[PDB]
Amino acid sequence: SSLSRFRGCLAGALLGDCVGSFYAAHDTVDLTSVLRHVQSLEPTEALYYTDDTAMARALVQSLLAKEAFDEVDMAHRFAQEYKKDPDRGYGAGVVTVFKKLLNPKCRDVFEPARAQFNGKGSYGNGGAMRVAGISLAYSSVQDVQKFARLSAQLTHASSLGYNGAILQALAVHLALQGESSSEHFLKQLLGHMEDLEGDAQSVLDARELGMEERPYSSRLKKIGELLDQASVTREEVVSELGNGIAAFESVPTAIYCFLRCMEPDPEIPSAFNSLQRTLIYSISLGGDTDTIATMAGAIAGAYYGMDQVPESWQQSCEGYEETDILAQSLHRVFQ
Ligand SMILES: NC(=O)c1ccc[n+]([C@H]2O[C@H](COP(=O)([O-])OP(=O)(O)OC[C@H]3O[C@@H](n4cnc5c(N)ncnc54)[C@H](O)[C@@H]3O)[C@@H](O)[C@H]2O)c1
Ligand SMILES: [Mg+2]
Ligand SMILES: [Mg+2]
Repeated sequence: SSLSRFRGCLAGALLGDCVGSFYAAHDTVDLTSVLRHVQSLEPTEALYYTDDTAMARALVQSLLAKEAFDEVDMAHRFAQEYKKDPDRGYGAGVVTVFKKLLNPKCRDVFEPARAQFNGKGSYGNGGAMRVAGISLAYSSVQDVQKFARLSAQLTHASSLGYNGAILQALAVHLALQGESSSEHFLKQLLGHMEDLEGDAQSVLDARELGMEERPYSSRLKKIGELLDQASVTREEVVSELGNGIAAFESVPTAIYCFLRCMEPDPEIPSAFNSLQRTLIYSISLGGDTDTIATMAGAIAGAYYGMDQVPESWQQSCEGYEETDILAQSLHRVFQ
């Protein structure tokens, strides 16, 4: 059901953040060691969430409070959540946005993000790490892109930053539509990114800024190559897609993890379901594990639904009940 997919999406995102952060802090990022310690996930709420979930919650609470996108409300919810708990693991640059939004003199909630990094904007993955709720609030693809972009621009004004958020939101949107081949899923995403990155003002800006042409489209094409490739190794995935804090080096990677893990992996025991396998695999890539896993888990959770959210894993996660209530509320309000 759509309710099951809404609940699965937000639970999967929470699992990716909580389980990913557990392994990141224990310096356990290779597959054998992840599998060795799955018992630590208790197969009380022992796994803390990070800034990924803190911002995801604030984004969803803003949409529910206004039953619409309100940039002032959402920006203030982000800044107030930072002020309440600044120690969740926020990016070093984005804290400047929050501090500016907390200034009473601030008159334009989008200006701080535009001023980041000498006026070029952040390219980090923070706009995408929190975006899944957009695709629960907005069922139409045009609205998904519109509000993924706007919500990301509150902190991430560069096209790499906000187009990464759009791509992640589109992947969650597509996953909510149910069963698909990997090929069809990837082709749909590629078609949307080609439209967005082929736009005249966009490819001109990529020219004057020295960037490469159609960056996300190129990486989605690389994903299709990897999905057809024999004996793909972690080193090839990381070398070709990245595992970094930049949206460009993490959003495609998360999507690859979802697509690859739609099929069994001989290196991951078959006792794990498809959502679990996706999370385990994503964490084994290392790098920015909490954000790659939160994004892969949001897509996988929307796709597989609550039936694949293991109670023992879910109940180990800080705030899993509030996360589930928010998912059900989004369904009641917007569906
Ligand atoms: N293991 C990790 O990498 C790790 C662990 C905890 C938290 N984080 C945090 O870092 C990631 C990104 O967060 P965010 O995008 O909200 O924070 P952000 O401050 O907007 O960007 C994060 C970092 O990327 C760099 N950066 C981004 N844009 C530019 C630019 N235009 N020029 C030069 N450098 C730039 C810079 O080092 C900045 O601090 C998230 O995963 C967040 O959780 C990362
Ligand atoms: Mg984090
Ligand atoms: Mg992170």
